[PDB]
Amino acid sequence: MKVQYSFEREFEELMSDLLSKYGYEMFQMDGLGDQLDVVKFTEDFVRRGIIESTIDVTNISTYFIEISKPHTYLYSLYRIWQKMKEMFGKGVADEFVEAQINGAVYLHDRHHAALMPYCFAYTLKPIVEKGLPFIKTIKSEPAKHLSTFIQHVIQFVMFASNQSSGAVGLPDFFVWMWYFVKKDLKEGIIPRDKLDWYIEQHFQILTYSLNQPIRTTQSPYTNFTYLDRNYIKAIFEGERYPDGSLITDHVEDIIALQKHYWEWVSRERERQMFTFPVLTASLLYKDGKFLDEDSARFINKINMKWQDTNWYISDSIDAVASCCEKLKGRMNSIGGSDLNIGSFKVITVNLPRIALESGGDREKYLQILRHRVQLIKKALAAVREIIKERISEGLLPLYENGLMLLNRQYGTIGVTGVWESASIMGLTTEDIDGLKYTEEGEVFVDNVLDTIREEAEKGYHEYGFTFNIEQVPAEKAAVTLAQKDRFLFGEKQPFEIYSNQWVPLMANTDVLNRIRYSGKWDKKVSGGAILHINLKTEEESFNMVKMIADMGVMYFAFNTKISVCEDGHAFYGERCPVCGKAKVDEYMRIVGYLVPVSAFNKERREIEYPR
Amino acid sequence: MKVQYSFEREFEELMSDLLSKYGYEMFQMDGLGDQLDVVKFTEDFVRVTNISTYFIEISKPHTYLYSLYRIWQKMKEMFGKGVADEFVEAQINGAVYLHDRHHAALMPYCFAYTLKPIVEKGLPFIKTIKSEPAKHLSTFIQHVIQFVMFASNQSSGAVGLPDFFVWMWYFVKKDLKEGIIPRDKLDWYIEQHFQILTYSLNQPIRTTQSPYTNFTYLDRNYIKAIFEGERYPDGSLITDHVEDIIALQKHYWEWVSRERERQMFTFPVLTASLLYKDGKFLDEDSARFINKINMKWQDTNWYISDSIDAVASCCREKLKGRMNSIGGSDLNIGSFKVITVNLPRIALESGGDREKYLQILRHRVQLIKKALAAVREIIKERISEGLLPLYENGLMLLNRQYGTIGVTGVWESASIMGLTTEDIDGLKYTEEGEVFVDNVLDTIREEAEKGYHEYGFTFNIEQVPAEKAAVTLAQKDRFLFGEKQPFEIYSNQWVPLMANTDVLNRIRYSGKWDKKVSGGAILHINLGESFKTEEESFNMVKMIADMGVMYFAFNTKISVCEDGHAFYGERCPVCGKAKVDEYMRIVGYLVPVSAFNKERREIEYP
Ligand SMILES: [Zn+2]
Ligand SMILES: [Zn+2]
Repeated sequence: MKVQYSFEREFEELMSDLLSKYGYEMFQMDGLGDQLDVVKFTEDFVRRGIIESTIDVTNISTYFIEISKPHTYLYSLYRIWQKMKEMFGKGVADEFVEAQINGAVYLHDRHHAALMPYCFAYTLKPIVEKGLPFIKTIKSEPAKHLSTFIQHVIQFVMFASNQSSGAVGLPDFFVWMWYFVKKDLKEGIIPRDKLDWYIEQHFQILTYSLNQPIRTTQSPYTNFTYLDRNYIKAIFEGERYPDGSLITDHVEDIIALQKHYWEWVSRERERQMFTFPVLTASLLYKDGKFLDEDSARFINKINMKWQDTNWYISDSIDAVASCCEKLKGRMNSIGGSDLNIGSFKVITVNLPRIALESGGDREKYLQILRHRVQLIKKALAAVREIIKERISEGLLPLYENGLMLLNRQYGTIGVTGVWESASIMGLTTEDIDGLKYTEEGEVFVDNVLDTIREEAEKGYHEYGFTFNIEQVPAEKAAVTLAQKDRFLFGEKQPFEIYSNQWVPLMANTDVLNRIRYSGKWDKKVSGGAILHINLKTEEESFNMVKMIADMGVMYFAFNTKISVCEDGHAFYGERCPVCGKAKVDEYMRIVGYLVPVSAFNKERREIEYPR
Repeated sequence: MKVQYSFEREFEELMSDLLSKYGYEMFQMDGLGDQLDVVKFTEDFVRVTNISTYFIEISKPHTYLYSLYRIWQKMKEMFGKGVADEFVEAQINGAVYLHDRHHAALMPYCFAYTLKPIVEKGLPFIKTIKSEPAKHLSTFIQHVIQFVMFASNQSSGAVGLPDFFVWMWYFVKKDLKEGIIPRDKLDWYIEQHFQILTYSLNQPIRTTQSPYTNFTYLDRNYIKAIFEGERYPDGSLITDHVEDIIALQKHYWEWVSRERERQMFTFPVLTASLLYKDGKFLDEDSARFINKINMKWQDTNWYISDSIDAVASCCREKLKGRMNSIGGSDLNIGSFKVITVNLPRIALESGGDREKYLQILRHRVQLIKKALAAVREIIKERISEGLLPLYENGLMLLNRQYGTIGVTGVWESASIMGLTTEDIDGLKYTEEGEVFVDNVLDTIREEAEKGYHEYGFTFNIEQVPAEKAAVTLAQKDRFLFGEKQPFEIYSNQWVPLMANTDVLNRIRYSGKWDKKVSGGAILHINLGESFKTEEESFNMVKMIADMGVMYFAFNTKISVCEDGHAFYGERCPVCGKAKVDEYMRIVGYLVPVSAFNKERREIEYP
């Protein structure tokens, strides 16, 4: 049966031509093949469970999310083409569509691309002050008590996760939670002899709610930040609680509450392992010292158990000063995005493609790169115009209620496969300290990133909004791009998956090289990357941390292999110390946050070896 | 651009034939026209609602199309191609109405749950984390909210919680014992949790509509009968705490009546279930209580029953127990799917010939039973595929779910047949009309009862609320029969809500016919004037119960201001601002009329 979708003739001509040029397998690999066939999709979907049971469970709620993704992707691609045609001409639009489809670029959350924005790290201030104004079918009063505050936070997170594609960050959670803890303590709502119990009960309610998905089999991606004293002071200078008291008058209370959570979390994993919220600590570090060494030592000590917190290092708080037109502030897809910073969309450049296209010619490579990045900037501009259209149509209330801020969102140019690009270029080698870039290779990466940065900087004056760069997690992109490239270039592309760190996670190389590379290149993407290392004592750990910080790494973590039994208890080894049963899975940091390897491998294998 | 959906050739041929027979406008009216064009749909939608609604609405035509196809396949497997084809034609042309059709081959309709499994096991249907059973009130409430939200995405209709207060009391008492509640703030603490729960159930996180939930005030008899032998987690006997549970239920009803002044809201829909026999309430205290509290907003529905036999020892093979789409469904009773017969269509097909009407009716209900059987088989397949964990974890029980034969437009049907009139006490059925309605209902009853031995499961009947069906079936019939179908909308009450007729006629008809559909109906009466005293209200209630009416309510017109306060008149006593809308019970639960009529005129005049 033939169902008609109504497109402009030129777009249909474009899609037909692209089909003739590239073949159905490209469209299939892009997600615009048999996936569009509702019957095939459904029939395949309803029997995934048997296969899962045979090889290794999803429920019906996943069906209703997934069925339409190909269709809303097709729509999004079309609308982006339209807007780009409007803004820059048909040539550019056609070029973009071709690049997206053939895999020269990777449009992130493409099924959402013309409908809602990517991500944001929120301040809860408007939640505390206004309640839930974005829910228009009932007027909700602002929270007066801790329980109602926790409720509102949970509800906000769930609401926001359906108005955006990516992370819901809450860097100032504990700032606002403290207020209600103290308020309820004062009014005798909380019996004093039950204070810590009351706090931990609310930690538990929130944390578990953020790991208990109602729809689909995955919770929304959330982040918590341990704000050091420097950050609390800089961010909340001048700000007051709803009782009129100064927030900066309560730095110690906030630090103490944050500390309580990090301790409670470390304890709780032995009862039940969980992913969210992803934990980052934001520390100001200058001239060989932490400016809040108490907090740094705390994070250092507490991390010894699970290494479940990511280290954010900065040398300045200028970018966040008095925060509560050129945009500054860190944007990172994994964690550590500064308060009131986000990205409305990421479009990634496939660097290995350029390697294959260039045939080892670095000058040609850089020309191609520049052009590609300019194209991406144009697409990001179109997307932004589309989001503004959606805001105007009353479809995105988070913008209307001052929670998501469009002028505080970057347009992001992503990169993936730096290593693989260099390798195809012939600019990598193995010496005594393991796998590494050749000198010429380091220079090449320098050039790639400096070029991208140059263009990103030009973008502000070109388009009116700020661009950033990120080495994206690319859980799916890293497979699909490599697949498209293999389909196009064959044996010349020998990699099954492209990398998302400057040197591959599982590379046989010296830690010092990794650290050095991140030290060189993290600043070029303004901290839009992560160094996480698979692996002494507390002071040895601290010395390592200081060392890594001195070397200029902006965001990093150490990885352990966290065993879990069938009952969910976290431990190390093959034997569970709580229940006595055997390890059956592990949690690890694979792209920057802690996940079960089994879920990761299910996902990877099912997008890498389909049908 | 053309996008191929891969159907069996016989189905493609069928659908092409039906398109040739009925026209693109019939398909348009059915939701299988331009709605399938993603681009058109998207650009239409995009010009209250937010983006989360888009992602729900976009796929509905497509998953309806799939569900129709899959049901066709199953019916063909079970009954042959002919029967399958017949059902598809009947669904597309409006002779029948498959409810929640976008979900119909994917997940079941509704259930009234016990929270016992939640109290004892936690959230076992959420399998990516292991959740300990709640030890305390805050976590119990959390778990209840989470369960409601999870369940609302595994089913199409109501999530009933008739025994909520039975289980909430345990945790109240427990936290009070262990020093978590400071005595002096006991009622504040209870009410905080009433607030968190209630508001959560009226604050949509996705769409502009909350899940449909129900609460039931269980009288002492139902509490005793349902929970005989059952224990709380401390080993104490539930029936040892009847008075504490009653007090907690009373506390909630009093709290909600008071809260509406601060902010109006719809959910949970409130029902009071009372045992009434030989002219008296067996728990008169509860009766007088509900009667008293209803005086302000009339926000509670009266469920009246003459026996607790159906619910006896329910905690602890023809299915018995009340099923109702609005409220009052008995604990651990549900329906996996409703398919409604368009009675007006039969009237129009019959030409006024009642025997022909009855032959057609019987045939069509038989077809409906076949379709229900096929849907049930599909649900079983979904359970086997691991897709519906509420069945796996014993919250939803397939052998406690009816297949439902719905009816709508009884009145309009009788009207077209020439069987209604008007005299001094208003619009009404003639004698022949009443006999006719008896015959219709009795035919459906006969077939429902045959169903059990025919298909291995139990069938029920409901006069469905038909919020959209009542419009669309009338539109399809209008399209097919023109001036012969004079009604804009079919009725969901034995005599239409806005018909000018004596109240005694309504009560009498409900008295005659509620029993024939085993309580699968509602009588709700727009109030001329408010009741002048409690005793009067109570006399009216008792009189309604004496006549055999099984589920009923009185409607007030509740004003709201722009800030959401509930009151009466034109000016807000709270903030002084002007009335901007009204809450009323239109199909049986309290909603804003603005949204209802928006929704209605939308489907009436696209
Ligand atoms: Zn264990
Ligand atoms: Zn008011």
